[PDB]
This record gives sequence, C-alpha cells and structure tokens, in this order.
Amino acid sequence: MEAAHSKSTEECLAYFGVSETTGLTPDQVKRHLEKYGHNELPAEEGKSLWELVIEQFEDLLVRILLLAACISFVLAWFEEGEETITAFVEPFVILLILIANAIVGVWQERNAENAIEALKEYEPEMGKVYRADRKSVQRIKARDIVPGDIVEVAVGDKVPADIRILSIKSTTLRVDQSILTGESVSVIKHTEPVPDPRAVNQDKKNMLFSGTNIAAGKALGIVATTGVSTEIGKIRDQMAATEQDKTPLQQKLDEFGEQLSKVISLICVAVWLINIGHFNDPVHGGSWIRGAIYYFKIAVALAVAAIPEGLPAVITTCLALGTRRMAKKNAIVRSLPSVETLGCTSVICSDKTGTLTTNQMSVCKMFIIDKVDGDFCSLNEFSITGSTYAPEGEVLKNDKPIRSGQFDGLVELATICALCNDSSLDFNETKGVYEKVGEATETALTTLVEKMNVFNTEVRNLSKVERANACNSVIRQLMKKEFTLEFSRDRKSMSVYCSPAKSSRAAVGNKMFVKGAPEGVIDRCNYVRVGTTRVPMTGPVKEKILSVIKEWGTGRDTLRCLALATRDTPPKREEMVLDDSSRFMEYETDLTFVGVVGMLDPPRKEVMGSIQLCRDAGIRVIMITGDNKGTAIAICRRIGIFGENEEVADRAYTGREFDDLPLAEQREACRRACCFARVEPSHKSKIVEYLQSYDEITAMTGDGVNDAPALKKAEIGIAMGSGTAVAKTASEMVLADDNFSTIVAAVEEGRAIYNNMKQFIRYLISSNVGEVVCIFLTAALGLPEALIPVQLLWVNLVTDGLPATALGFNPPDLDIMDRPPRSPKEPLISGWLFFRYMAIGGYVGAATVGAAAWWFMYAEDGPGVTYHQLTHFMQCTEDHPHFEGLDCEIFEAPEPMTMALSVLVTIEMCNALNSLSENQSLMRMPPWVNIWLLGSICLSMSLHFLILYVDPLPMIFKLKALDLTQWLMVLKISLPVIGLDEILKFIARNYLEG
Ligand SMILES: C/C=C(/C)C(=O)O[C@H]1C(C)=C2[C@H]([C@@H]1OC(=O)CCCCCCC)[C@@](C)(OC(C)=O)C[C@H](OC(=O)CCC)[C@@]1(O)[C@H]2OC(=O)[C@@]1(C)O
Ligand code: ALF
Ligand SMILES: [K+]
Ligand SMILES: [Mg+2]
Repeated sequence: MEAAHSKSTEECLAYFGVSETTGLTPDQVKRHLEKYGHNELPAEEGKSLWELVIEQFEDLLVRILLLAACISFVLAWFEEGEETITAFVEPFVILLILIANAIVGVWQERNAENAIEALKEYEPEMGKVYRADRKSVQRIKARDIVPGDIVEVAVGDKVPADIRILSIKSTTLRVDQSILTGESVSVIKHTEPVPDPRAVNQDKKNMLFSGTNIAAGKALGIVATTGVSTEIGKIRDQMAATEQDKTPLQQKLDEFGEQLSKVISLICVAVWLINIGHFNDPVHGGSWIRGAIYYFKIAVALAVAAIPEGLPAVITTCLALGTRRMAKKNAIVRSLPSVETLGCTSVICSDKTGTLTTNQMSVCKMFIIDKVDGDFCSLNEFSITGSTYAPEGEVLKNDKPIRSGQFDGLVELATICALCNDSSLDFNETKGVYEKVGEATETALTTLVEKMNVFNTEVRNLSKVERANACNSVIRQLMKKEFTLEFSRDRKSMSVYCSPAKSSRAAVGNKMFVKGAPEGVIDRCNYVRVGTTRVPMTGPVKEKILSVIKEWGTGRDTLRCLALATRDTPPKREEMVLDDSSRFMEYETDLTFVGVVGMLDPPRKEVMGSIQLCRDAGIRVIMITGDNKGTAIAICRRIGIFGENEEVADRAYTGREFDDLPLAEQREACRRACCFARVEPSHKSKIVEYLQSYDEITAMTGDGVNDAPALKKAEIGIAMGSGTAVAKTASEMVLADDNFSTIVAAVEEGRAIYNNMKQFIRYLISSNVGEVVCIFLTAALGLPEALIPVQLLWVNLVTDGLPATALGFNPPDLDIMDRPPRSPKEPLISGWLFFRYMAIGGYVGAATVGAAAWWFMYAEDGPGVTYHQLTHFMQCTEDHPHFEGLDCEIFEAPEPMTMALSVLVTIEMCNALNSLSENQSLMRMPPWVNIWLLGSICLSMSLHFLILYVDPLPMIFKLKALDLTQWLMVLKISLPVIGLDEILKFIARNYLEG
C-alpha cells in the first residue's frame, strides 16, 4: 500500500507496524492478505468465443444482408406450383455467403497470443519471507506475500514484489532492471531515502521492483506494494485496456456502411411516393398480396445492389499476399489490417537500446600519457572500431591502424582491463555469435583486449569459439590474481591484488590494478605512467588528463569513462583487512595513473540511412528511451535524428521534465521533441497517445517489455526479432532481421498496397451505384425487372471479384517513397471522382434497364410489344387492352434480363480497365501493363458464358442469347463506357492539372 521510497526505512516499518527483526504475525498476514489481496497479476482472458463470432455479425453490412436473406423466406414460401422447391437457392446462397464472410474474416484474427501471459512469466513462483512465527526464513508462494512483511533476496533471485530495501548484506547490491528501463546495466542500490515524490523508477535506487532480478549481492527489505499496484503491474494494466482501432480504410467502409443504410431507407420511401398507384389510382382489385411483393421483392434486391458483398474477399486475399511478400523482405506481419495502415505512417516512435543500438557495450576510445616536461602534457588518444562484443575490430591512431604492442603504456592498459574484471566473453555456438558473460560494462573491456592484441599472440588461425579469450588468456598467464577488493559506493572503484608469475618466495614484484570513476581514482595517483618509466603527478599533467576525460564524457560523443591505475608498491599482503570494504580506499592509494577507456552502446550499422529514408518519405522518427538524456542526445546526433551542432535544448526531454510541463505544453512537446529520455513504461505510451491526438498514424518500435504499453498503443507495434517475447507478443509486426531498414521497406510495400487497394474499392463499389440506379429506375417506371439479386450476387462476388482483385497487382507507382504520408481525412471518393463515378453510375444505371426495352420495344427476334405500356400495364390481369390474348407471361421471359445482366457483366470488364488508373487514359495506361488484369477479364467473360450455357446453371439464372447481333447490341451499350471514362479523365488531367 505504501507508495514511498522517499521515507526512511524506520518510517516504512512504522507504516506497516512490523519489526525489522521479527516480521509480520499470522494475524497481520490475515488482515493484510485481506485488505490487499494476493501478490499476483490477473490474467486477461482471451477470445470470447461468443464475441469474435458476434463482431463479424454486427456491422450493417451483414445486418441488412441478414434481414434481406431473412425476407428471402417470407417471399420464398409464396409461390404456387412445384417451382417453390426449386426457388430457395437465392435466400440460400445469400445467407451462405454471409457465412463465408464470417468464416473467412474470423480466421485471420491472429493475436493468437497473450502478451499478458508473457508478462506473468516474470512473476516468480516462490518468495522468501521472515514472519513472526519463525526465526528461520521461509520460502512461500509469491502470491502469498503481502505489503508489510520482511523479504530477503540474493544473487539470481527474481524480485517477487515492489520492495523498499532495508538492509544490504553484500558490500553492494547489483540489480538488473531492464525489464522496466530496457537497460541490462546493473544498477547499484542503497537504502537511503530518495526525497523526490515525483521520482521515476530510474531514480528509486532504494527500491527493488517486482520482476527484476538480483545480479549480485543479498539484501533485506520490506514489501511496499504487490499485485496490480506494482510497476510491472502497471505495465499489465496499460496493456489490458488498450484495444486496436479500425483501419483508416476500415473506417471509410464504416461511415459508408451507415450512409448506404440511410440511402436505401429513403429510396424506398421515395418509391412509395411515386408509385402511389396502389393508394389513389385503381379499384378493389387484389394487389394487396400480389402487387404487394413489389415492395419486398425489390427490398432484398436493392440491398444486394448497394452492399458489394465480395469486397471483403478481395482485400483479405490482397492483404494475405502482401503478408508473404513482406515476409520475404524480413518483416513478419501478424495482422493483415496493419499492412494497410503501415502505408500511411507519419510518425515512427522508437526505442534506443537494442533497437537503434546493438546493446553491446564497446570501448571506442582510449588514451595514455605520451610526453611530460613541466607544464606540458601530451597524450596518446586512440580509437577502436567494432560495435559488437565480437573481437572484430582493430585499434587505430589518426584513422590509421597501429599495432598496440609497439606502445608500452597500451600493454599495461590492456593488462588492467583483463585482470581487474569479473566477466568474460563467449561464442554462442548455436546463435552463431559471441555473447557476454557477466557485466556488459566489463565484457566491453574483455573484447577491448582481444582487439588490442598487445603481445601479438597469433589469433588469426584460432577457432571462432576459442579466439574469444585468446589475448586475455595470455595476460592471465603473465600475472596471478591473488584476491580482489570489491567495488564500494564510497570509492566508486575496485581493485585486484596480483603477484608476478614464477616467483615463489620473494617479497618484491606485487601490484594492484585499479579501475573506476576517473575523478576518484585520479585523485589517488601520485605518479603517472609514461610508457614504462614513471614520473610524479603535477597540476599540468592532471588537468590535461581530466580535460580529455571531460570532453570525452559530454560532447557529441558522450561516453562512460573509466580511469585505469596501478599501485606499483601495494601494501604487505599481511597488512590488509580483506573483510572490511571501508578499508579498500586506503589500500588503493599512492597509485600510478595509466589510461582511460570510453564505452558506448553504439548504433546499428544501417540506422542512419534508414532514418534518412524516412525523412524523404516525410516520416518523423522520435526516440524514446529509459536510458539517460546525455546518452540519448549523443545517439540521436549519430543516428541523424539531430544534426551534430543542432541546438537541442528545447526538443529533448527526460520523463521527469516532461511530467512537469502543463498538459497543453506536453501535447505540444510531442510535436517538436524528437528525443525523450529516462522514461518509465507509461511515458512511452503517453507520448504515443498525444501523437495520436493529431489524427496521426504512429508506429512504435521496440524490443523490451518496458516497450509493451506503447507497442500495444501505437497503430503499429514493431518488435525486434531478437527482442523479448512480451514485446514481440504485443506487436503487430516483427523484424526478423533486426534491421531498422526493413521498416522502411515495409512502409513502401504498404504504401503500394494501399493504392492498388484504393482502386479496386472505388471500382467494386462504383458498380453498385449503377446497380442501384438500375433497380431504382426499373421500379420508378414500373418496367419489368431486368436484374434479380441472385444474379446481382454472382456479378459482385466473382464477375467483379476476379477483376477487382487483379487491380490489387497494379504496378506500384515509381517515386512512391518521396511523397508525404496519405492524410487519414482523405476520403477514397470525393470531388470530381465523386462525379465521374456519379456519371459512370447513371450510364450503367440506364444502359441495363434500356437493354430490357430492346427485347420488348425494339424487339426483333423477340416480343416486339413496341411501347406496349410497360410503365402503364405489365399487369395483364384481364387481357382486355389486348384483343387476341392468350399469353402475357412474356414479361417474365429469361431474355429481357439476360440482356441487362450481359450488359452489366460486360460494362464491368471495361470500368476495370478504366480503373487501372485515376487520371491516365488507357493510351498512357496500356491494359497489358497489368498481366493479371487481362487474364482476369478473360476469366470473367469466360465465367459468364459458363452460367449461361451449362444447363443446370441457366436453369437457375435464366436462358441464352445467340451472338446473332444481340450480343453486338450489348456491346454498343457497354464499350462506349470506355470512351466516356477516357474523356472524363482528360477533363481533369488537363482542365484540373497540366
Ligand atoms: C454503393 C452504392 C451506392 C449507390 C451509395 O449509396 O453510395 C454513396 C455513398 C454512401 C458514398 C458514395 C456513394 O455516392 C452515390 O453514388 C450517391 C447516391 C446515388 C445512388 C442513387 C441513385 C441515383 C461512394 C460509394 O460512391 C460514388 C461512386 O460516388 C464513394 C465513397 O465510398 C468509400 O470511400 C467507401 C470505400 C470503402 C463515399 O463518398 C460514400 O460516402 C462516404 O462517406 C464515402 C467517403 O465513404
Ligand atoms: F532500450 Al529502451 F527505452 F527500453 F531504449
Ligand atoms: K498496437
Ligand atoms: Mg530495449
């Protein structure tokens, strides 16, 4: 319950009323366990099987198609004759498709997995507590510990709950809290109060956080909070909440699915106004049962003409293809929808350590004393190449390599690094790369030697495995490490007492090798090493050294520096108390300064040009890290996020600072700041939300669990391939190769897909505007229906399907990565395109019904009932207006419809070749520029002549036509559409632009 790391240990105990020595009593554990509950994170329970099936059903797109398919039963029963058992295919097929959309859609909900579960993997099973009923410590279930009881932790343990350190038994406590800062560096705790209320995790040096593990030492503390009220418990709470929003495209489809509903609901009320021929014109005559199906039969037909149910099928297949495509470029997408959103990305938020950097400490600079004369001190600076722990680099003076051994000082520099170091390198045979063993800040020195190769020992022939410790192995031979004075906060340094090899009885030859914070170690040096000689430490030589240290640890090259010294004449081995660290400082006195090393977790090789590529595509890249501002800014200046001299004083905040800005100032800082450092997991998330409060599509790139809350928050979570499982689990996309450059490639691919997608969506829907105009006409006049929903489904699912989907392969425009991000506000159809389709809509809305009055009015090989009053009487419920009457059911012939249906099917093959572009006539847009588009159309008109000749088929769809001329008739009703369009473009391509 207690949320203070700012109180004394004595006050914290007082808080819970527990003794540091005894521990909680049974009664207290009864009440605390009561008031606070168990120490465990709640699991989010996954897919609700009744709520993944329901999501597919609740969208007017299926609601309307439902009532319709359902009304296709009310009107399915009313049919005299045996033609009622062979007239349920329509209501059948209809529903059957809504089932396919359900099945198909659902199957791709690939969040297969639990990030919350992945997180819980950080809560240990057991914990160690001290409670009143026993003197010995007890190992209980971690979920049984409560705020208030004394807990004990040590080397290897995984902190069971947020704890306030009360006492450190080891001379120091080394904790690894990357799980909350993304940094593996071990942090050194203490038990003093941290005064700042608003302190961040990176500040609570007197707290132990649930989920982190103890790198070194043993300690005693009091449990401050448990379960959901802990830092990792917060990450958990932020993940649970956040849900992904509908795609910019999905969105368009939504508003559309609403209007499309408002429209029809009015088109019907519009026919009830025109067709008041059953409310104020006729007589008694029954039409309240027969002519009553003229207000329902068109209801379930008007629906299938507005709802392009088949569009989903196209996108899904399109996206799925993109997936595998990107997967070849090394980006594994786990959710299709983000594939489209990835195209329109304006902001990429990114983690530093392990994402933009390799996360492998490296010694990149080092220097030794060169020359001394009073008041003049010159050094010998050096640079080291290599960004990995791999011994893959060479040292070099003035950008030109120089064998280290030819320099005496560097022989000692290298010796201290190898000897005063409790870590090691190691080639992982499986993964195929070297990895560190111990403190990464130390393994950096281990690798530094293998590179320095001071004794020239041959290592070129060695195995990749054994060359890992070659040069260091040698050095171990040269000197025997006796014992090592640990590191202590009071001296910020450590040491190793060593003795000359092959010397058994003598006194002389021994020496200690020291390392640590420059300031402190330097001050304890009375002599400086000059190659092999040794001269005293004067003010001029002091400041000189310091100067370079000061520059090296703050510039555009902020580096962690270590002073390296040696005590030539260490005290008598039997004159030291090796059990009292408080005495190590004096044993580390009268030292001889040797050199300085500069570390850094360097940028991945390709990040700089990747950042550039984003800049060109007008995408902003913001860095958000748990590491320190000093370091973040220096990485941004190398990565290219900041220019080398660019004033940054107002566009790079630390989490604390940022918490201090007003809400308004914050939202604003997000648009200008590009570097937020020393943040907590929530800060990352927060910044993303603000960035999203500008309608911007934001991406989050990370590899840590501290990156989880923002990954789940961005429109697109991108985890590293080498990242943590939880980060991966929370992302929509993974980088199989860890190269920040593949994000660039993925954005490209996504841009290209979004275009082509946009095409088949304005093509496959435009048709519906024609199908609806067609129906509305053939009902606002009274004419015989030329098209029935049954056919209106094949045409939209296959007939249009194949073409529409061929457009998805539209050749990606060249120079598509030099254009800014598509604005989310931008509707797919508005302006002149709204009219161009508003035009191509009316044309087909007519040319289909008119094809019907060609088999009746202008009828040659058919019922030439030239102006027989289709509008007036189609009824024929007395053959009186016709003398010689004995046949009126010709208004039901399968030919007047096989026209509109053939025209339609033929018009769409055109618009498909017309929609291969937006402002480019087919003369500049050759139809053969899309191989798959030609084949599709072939495949289309070849499916028409299938459901037109295959005996069973036309039985269900209605009867044939001979190419006589009737087909040629269908042509001069469609083909001109091409001309019409080709013109509408020139009207824009020139009158609007060019
Ligand atoms: C599917 C068929 C029809 C007829 C329809 O109702 O679509 C309108 C409509 C609701 C929109 C319009 C349609 O506008 C009309 O055709 C007006 C009605 C004329 C029919 C009456 C007989 C004369 C879309 C379809 O078409 C054309 C050709 O102008 C394009 C676009 O749609 C999209 O971006 C959706 C893509 C997923 C939307 O303007 C959209 O409104 C929006 O908010 C958008 C941005 O959604
Ligand atoms: F590795 Al980080 F913030 F978690 F840069
Ligand atoms: K997300
Ligand atoms: Mg990280």
